[PDB]
Amino acid sequence: MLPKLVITHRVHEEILQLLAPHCELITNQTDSTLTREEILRRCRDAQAMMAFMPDRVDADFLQACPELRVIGCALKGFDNFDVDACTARGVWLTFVPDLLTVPTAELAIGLAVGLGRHLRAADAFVRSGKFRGWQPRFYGTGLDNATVGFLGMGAIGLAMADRLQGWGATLQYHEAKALDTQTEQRLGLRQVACSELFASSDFILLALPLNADTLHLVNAELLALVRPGALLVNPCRGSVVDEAAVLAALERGQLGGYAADVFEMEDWARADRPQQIDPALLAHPNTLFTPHIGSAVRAVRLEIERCAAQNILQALAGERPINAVNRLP
Amino acid sequence: MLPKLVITHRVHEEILQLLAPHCELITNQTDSTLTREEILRRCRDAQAMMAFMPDRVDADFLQACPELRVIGCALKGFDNFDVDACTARGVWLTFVPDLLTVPTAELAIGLAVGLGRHLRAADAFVRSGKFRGWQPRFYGTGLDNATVGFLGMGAIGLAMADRLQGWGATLQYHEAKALDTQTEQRLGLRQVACSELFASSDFILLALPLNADTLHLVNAELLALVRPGALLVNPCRGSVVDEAAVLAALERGQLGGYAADVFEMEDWARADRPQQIDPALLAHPNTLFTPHIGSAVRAVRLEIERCAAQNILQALAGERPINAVNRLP
Ligand SMILES: NC(=O)c1ccc[n+]([C@@H]2O[C@H](COP(=O)([O-])OP(=O)(O)OC[C@H]3O[C@@H](n4cnc5c(N)ncnc54)[C@H](O)[C@@H]3O)[C@@H](O)[C@H]2O)c1
Ligand SMILES: NC(=O)c1ccc[n+]([C@@H]2O[C@H](COP(=O)([O-])OP(=O)(O)OC[C@H]3O[C@@H](n4cnc5c(N)ncnc54)[C@H](O)[C@@H]3O)[C@@H](O)[C@H]2O)c1
Ligand SMILES: O=S([O-])[O-]
Ligand SMILES: O=S([O-])[O-]
Repeated sequence: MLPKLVITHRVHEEILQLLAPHCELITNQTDSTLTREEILRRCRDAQAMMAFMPDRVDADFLQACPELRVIGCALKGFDNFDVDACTARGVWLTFVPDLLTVPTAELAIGLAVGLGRHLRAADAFVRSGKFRGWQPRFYGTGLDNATVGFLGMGAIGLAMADRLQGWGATLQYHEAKALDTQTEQRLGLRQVACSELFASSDFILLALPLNADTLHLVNAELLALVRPGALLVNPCRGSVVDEAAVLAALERGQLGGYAADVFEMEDWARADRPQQIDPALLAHPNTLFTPHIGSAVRAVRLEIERCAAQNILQALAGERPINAVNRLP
Repeated sequence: MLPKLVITHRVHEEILQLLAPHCELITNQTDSTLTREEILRRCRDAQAMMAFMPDRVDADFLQACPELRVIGCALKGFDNFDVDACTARGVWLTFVPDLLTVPTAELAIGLAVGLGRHLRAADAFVRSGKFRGWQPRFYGTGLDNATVGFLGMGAIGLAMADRLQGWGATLQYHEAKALDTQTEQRLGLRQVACSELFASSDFILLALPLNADTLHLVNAELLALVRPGALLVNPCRGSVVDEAAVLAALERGQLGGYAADVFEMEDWARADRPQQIDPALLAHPNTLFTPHIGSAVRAVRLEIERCAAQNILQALAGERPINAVNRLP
């Protein structure tokens, strides 16, 4: 027989045909996400698992599945997966380090432009059949001669920076880990204090992970700093901002706009998460939203799927998985 | 008696204070487009006019306004203004050659991202309140590794090519007047014929003016060459494309999407234009629209208005306007 691989969400059939001659598969080829108890059942005696953004794994889980050996995750942010427990149980935990970067970088830029140029309303105005030609309205904010501040300058921060090269903006960032001079210089990046980043940027592009330090980093106090009218764009994790503090900053018109691909309600790790995005936030005019689609480009998705599956075949064939997050003897 | 200046749309208070010493102002300080009869009535004894997108000037307009010395257009595309009739009447026609370029290029790239990533629908999905966490949906097209084809490579075509430099795309173009070798090279642009452009680009961005030769240049036959799912972005003029053929191509699924800032119904000089945007186009899910807001950036609008004024003032003082479109004795 063969090792038992659970796959919690739908993948390309091509991936199944590469995984089949080495594993028996317990798939879920739908557009629906299966309940927490249902998954544990499926994994009970599974050796391998392919996990995705809705999946949530703690100490309890791992204990229910003692035949497990590898969780192959098809994502960058593993904040919903307890790596420490995985390590202590001899369980591999792999991620996808690079492939999510660019498609997310592209979307983030689009959201900056769309937010700045009032695109949701503009398009709604055209579709309302009342367009009778140009009128002096929808006056928005462009990138040319603006200060773009980045918070975090890892993969996505850098990818965004590369993409804003010919846009005539002034590029600054705040890192927890500074770059060398060759890169700062060659991207025209200028490092600043966090407070300073907020009080001076017209655009604020977030590119940091969710962890102990980053939860609600963007608070009521740091939002009191921004230039009245600045635009906040969040393509990383919801909980790095306080959405309630953001709503208020919007309502008093200190914050010119908020855009986001991610939300607090997605972050199952901290039980105290909001159960929804605030109706008042969704109803706000100065917003642009997408439903965690940063990596939803179909050629990439296939490559992401392929990578996560290779990690699994590597782990199961005995070997060390090229993209393992943790270390194992 | 100071020379009479008619301004057809609302301008910044600062431009009025700029002109008011030199001439008497007949203003339209409302958000509204006036009737042609009202414009004719106001301009009948005017020495100058500041024109905008909704304005159209032919020989009949000029015959009825014999005192006109200058028409200062606050725009780039002067297709609605009969240049030759102006010349023959000894009226200066001026435009704004560079200020509209960058905000329109920014918007065009925003339209390309937004269309490729189903942004309108994605946002409507999040506002609906149905978002419960990642699903493998709203799958779309990215720029990385796509072939982006440019029809025209003048001001806006070049500002878009500059702005796509860090984006991992393969750039091609067709022109009536080719770039020099060194500009092409720097930007990584390949020069192709028009049918090849249409046959082999995943994104097609229009950057040409409207004239006799470009009227419905993007017609049924040319569209019949695209790769199934090709995306088309029009930031230039509506009537360079046939909107009926575009719609037919969307409906059969050969064109993957159409995004536009401009529409055939705006091209006033065309007597046979559609009067509205076809409701079936406005209903099509694979679309993204803006109400001619290409230069609707706050700081820039002021600058555009100022360029037209300066041109108006130069002509009224007997000079050749810096940005004259024509040449008078
Ligand atoms: N929307 C999407 O589809 C999508 C896709 C990929 C990743 N993401 C999210 O975005 C996050 C960023 O991804 P990435 O590839 O850039 O991660 P990365 O690990 O390459 O870089 C994150 C950077 O943030 C920096 N950082 C940490 N704390 C900081 C602080 N207080 N101030 C400034 N910088 C700080 C780190 O030094 C690190 O280099 C991911 O962890 C994930 O949560 C979202
Ligand atoms: N959406 C907006 O708000 C907005 C703003 C500014 C301009 N525009 C429109 O876009 C047009 C182009 O803008 P620009 O500033 O780039 O103009 P431009 O005059 O600098 O460049 C247009 C280019 O198109 C080329 N061209 C002409 N016929 C061609 C053909 N058959 N094939 C390929 N190329 C051809 C010309 O050689 C020229 O280089 C303007 O004429 C105007 O109508 C729209
Ligand atoms: O890490 S991402 O897939 O949110
Ligand atoms: O030249 S136009 O499109 O304002």
